[PDB]
Amino acid sequence: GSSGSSGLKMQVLYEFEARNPRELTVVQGEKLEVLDHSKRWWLVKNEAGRSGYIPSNILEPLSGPSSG
Repeated sequence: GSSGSSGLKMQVLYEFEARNPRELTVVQGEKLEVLDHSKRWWLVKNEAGRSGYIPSNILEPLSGPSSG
């Protein structure tokens, strides 16, 4: 893991709580990186290095000054 390939990044619109070893707890207003956005549930990771499943419903397209 190092500054390289630029995949996809998303933020948390609503805080969610995990209830399994596969899911990860996330808060609102947080910046996370997407890994697997294929299945109904998307997989993200945190700074700590932990990756868990989360509902894409709480994921928004981190807007930016990028032209368009």
